[PDB]
Amino acid sequence: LATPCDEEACKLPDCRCSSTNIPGGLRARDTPQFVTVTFDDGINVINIETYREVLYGRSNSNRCPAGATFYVSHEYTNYQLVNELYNRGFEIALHSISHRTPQAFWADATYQNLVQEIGDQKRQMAHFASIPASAIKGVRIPFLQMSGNTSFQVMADFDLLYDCTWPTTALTNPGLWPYTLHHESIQDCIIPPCPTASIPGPWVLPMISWRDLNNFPCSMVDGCFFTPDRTDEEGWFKFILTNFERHYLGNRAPFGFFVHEWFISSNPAIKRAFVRFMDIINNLNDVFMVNSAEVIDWVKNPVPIDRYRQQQCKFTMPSICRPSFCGPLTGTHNQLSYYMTICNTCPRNYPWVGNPLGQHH
Ligand SMILES: *[C@@H]1O[C@H](CO)[C@@H](O[C@@H]2O[C@H](CO)[C@@H](O)[C@H](O)[C@H]2NC(C)=O)[C@H](O)[C@H]1NC(C)=O
Ligand SMILES: [Zn+2]
Repeated sequence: LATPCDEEACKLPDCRCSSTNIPGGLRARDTPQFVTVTFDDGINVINIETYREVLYGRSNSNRCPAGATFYVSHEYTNYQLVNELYNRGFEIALHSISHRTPQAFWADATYQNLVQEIGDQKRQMAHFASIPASAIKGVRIPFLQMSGNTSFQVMADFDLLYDCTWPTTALTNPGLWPYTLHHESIQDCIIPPCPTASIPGPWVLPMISWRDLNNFPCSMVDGCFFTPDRTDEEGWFKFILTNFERHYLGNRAPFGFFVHEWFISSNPAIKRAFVRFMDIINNLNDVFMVNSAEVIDWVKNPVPIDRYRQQQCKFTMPSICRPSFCGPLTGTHNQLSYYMTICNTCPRNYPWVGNPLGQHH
């Protein structure tokens, strides 16, 4: 059971307490503003068109490729398209093998449940997308449903670096910065149960809630209730930038744009506001559209804007896809049949929970 923070024991780069103070003792105006654009759930031939259109070719003002985090769930994911996203410099993260309903399952999952749903997905993902296992570091639990200590224990066991499942509404201005779980967390638990054990090793990357038009909090853009009309491009542009300014003109805590792709392609006016927002921050000299792992990397060794701008761009190790089209595949638990596009040789059976590489019978 974790104790309150021993500000003398908890030291970078290995340990940090839950706090709204800027890492490294930096002043806000010397602190880079990070933006983490993220997309949940399965990668397929439809939503990849949105990702190519609004993300490809972008760069930050330091000429590094602008990043984004894909919390990928396994079912109906085209792993050749995952490989493509990885090779354009975007981060591939875990969102479970099954994404199974109901949400209540994830609140209670056993250690073994999350080993098989998340821990095993790391090698599943590296295998079928043919990307370095070391590049897989992030976790978002389905339905934003925390699992107490359990998910963080699994992360420690499988060298996953950070979780981005845990929103805050009380700690948004000044915003709560990432922290480790060596000690007790001050973060509010909107979606219980939250971890209270001392679990050294993984990081919490809080989802700092947005504020909607009536000041109600929302964790994801497509979860905001009081919102401009879907056809009102200018209203959505002002809505996005107002939430962004709360960070940029505040303590500069990482600003999230957490969405499902459906919300972007279903609403062309929102997509246009979204594109304009990205165009603006790509032209700002102290704002950076990055992968979520790069936020943890900065918190671990915080540097002022001027030195951050001198750091080398992320290194994206190229990894070729040798594509295979596989099927019909079936599983022992699945009842369904499947076809798959992967960057490896075809498995004998459908990869699933308890058989993550489709290898066994
Ligand atoms: C997570 O780990 C902590 C630390 O072991 C667990 O803490 C227990 O919490 C209950 C109250 O819910 C206390 O009655 C126990 O005494 C605590 N144990 C210890 C050793 O202090 C916690 O229950 C675990 N599970 C969850 C879901 O948080
Ligand atoms: Zn999801």
